[PDB]
Amino acid sequence: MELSFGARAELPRIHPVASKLLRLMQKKETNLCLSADVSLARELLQLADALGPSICMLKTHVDILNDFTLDVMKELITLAKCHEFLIFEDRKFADIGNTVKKQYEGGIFKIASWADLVNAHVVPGSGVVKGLQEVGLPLHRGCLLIAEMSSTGSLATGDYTRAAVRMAEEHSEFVVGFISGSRVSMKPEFLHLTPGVQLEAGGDNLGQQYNSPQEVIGKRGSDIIIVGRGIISAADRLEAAEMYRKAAWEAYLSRLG
Amino acid sequence: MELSFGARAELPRIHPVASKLLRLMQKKETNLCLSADVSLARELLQLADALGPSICMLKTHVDILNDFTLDVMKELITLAKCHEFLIFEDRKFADIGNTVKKQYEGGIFKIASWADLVNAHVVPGSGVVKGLQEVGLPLHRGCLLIAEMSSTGSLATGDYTRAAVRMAEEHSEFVVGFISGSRVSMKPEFLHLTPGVQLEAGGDNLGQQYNSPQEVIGKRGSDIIIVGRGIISAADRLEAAEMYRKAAWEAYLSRLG
Ligand SMILES: Cc1cn([C@@H]2O[C@H](COP(=O)(O)O)[C@@H](O)[C@H]2O)c(=O)[nH]c1=O
Ligand SMILES: Cc1cn([C@@H]2O[C@H](COP(=O)(O)O)[C@@H](O)[C@H]2O)c(=O)[nH]c1=O
Repeated sequence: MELSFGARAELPRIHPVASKLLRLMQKKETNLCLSADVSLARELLQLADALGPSICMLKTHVDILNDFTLDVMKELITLAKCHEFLIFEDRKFADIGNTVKKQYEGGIFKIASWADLVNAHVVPGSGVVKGLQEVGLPLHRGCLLIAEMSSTGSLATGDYTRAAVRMAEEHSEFVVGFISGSRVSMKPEFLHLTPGVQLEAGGDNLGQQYNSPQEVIGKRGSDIIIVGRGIISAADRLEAAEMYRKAAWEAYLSRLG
Repeated sequence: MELSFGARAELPRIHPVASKLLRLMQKKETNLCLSADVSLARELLQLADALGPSICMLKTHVDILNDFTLDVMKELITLAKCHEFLIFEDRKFADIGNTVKKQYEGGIFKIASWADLVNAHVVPGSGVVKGLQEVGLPLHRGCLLIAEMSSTGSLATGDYTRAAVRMAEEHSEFVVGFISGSRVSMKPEFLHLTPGVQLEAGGDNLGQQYNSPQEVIGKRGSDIIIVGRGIISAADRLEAAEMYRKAAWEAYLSRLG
């Protein structure tokens, strides 16, 4: 029983953040997350504004913005609200709960104040999620757990991936899904977001491996494609994003019937 | 069979950063790394100045500083040079090489400009090291790989730990050791730093587990203890740091003979 994004948004155990995401994916016909790996706030905001209508999510690495300020993130929130997409900071929290709680709430980035979604590696055990969730629950935030990775030599396989799935299931009041290369949970309440995506076959020179939208959404059963250089390196980033959106969207439609 | 810190600093394959660290550990009779998990730059610099004589290393989480600026790291360097300790930013790089390279050099933190040491998780595969190396080698830096973690439910065990050791030994131009709970490499050129250390048994309420300096250095074979709250929460932080220094140092001496 493969359900549309809109119906999954109505599932009994759905987290509010995931429901909001799934509703806008259905409304806008996009399951594309732009990975805005840029070093200038001006470029980040110009990309968010021009590509907002094409994306369900904008993934940030605020630690590579040379001119980060909280005012930049306020402007980004305004665009996310205007164009209707979630903001996902790819922070990869990956330490004991006492530390990650401080990294999520505090410091100069104050990630919890502007990020709808964050992610975490599961290697430290569930305390990483327990620490994050203390901050995220009053703020109605959600978290994605990295169950699989797209890079060569990834150790996020086998029992490690199963441990991520179990951890997500155990913390479903905060964890809304996974970073993975394929469907890893059979529960339709969880989102699957897949990086390592490009239209053409290949990789990079530092261990990144790419698969196509049709492969990851259609055959591997993921929900959302995360695309950075496949868009950001094009001259016309809008046309590139539209190519990726149509690819991922039609791949999703094909598995409904 | 076991070599003093001073003799390890002279080994043919020793990395310069490890050598520099080992030499100052011997000179100052300290194998204590202070974990300065604080929210204010003022507190970071006051602790570095007051406790610098007692430590071989100061471990930072710059992303928890509410008022981070590069001028704070310039002042920290001056203290590190004066008191002779290394600066270890506990960044936990943990993604594909192309991303971590930018995170290490760029953004607001400019970590490579001031951190003698950083660490990385090995879950992405060796690309995480290859990316960091492109920034750290020109800047004469070292990196620690997280082979084991101190937290309940850690997945950094078994084959994962072995994969970390192999990764380190194959990138010895840049990787100088590990975050681990024990000796994980038999090569004396590599340093073992162990967090989760307190004098008394216990843990915290978010999955941290503690072992004593004598257990970690003496029976488990590690080189350096990383201590945060055990010192920072003490009324007399200098006396606490001295207690941890003497404990770890004597356990190291005992192991030698
Ligand atoms: C957890 C995870 C994250 N990213 C992130 O996804 C984006 C992929 O970008 P690109 O499409 O340019 O390779 C980058 O921001 C990267 O750090 C991956 O590529 N793979 C992963 O397994
Ligand atoms: C990789 C790793 C890091 N830290 C860090 O070591 C310090 C431990 O501090 P405390 O002594 O306050 O528990 C913290 O900064 C924490 O994030 C651990 O505790 N355990 C780990 O496995």
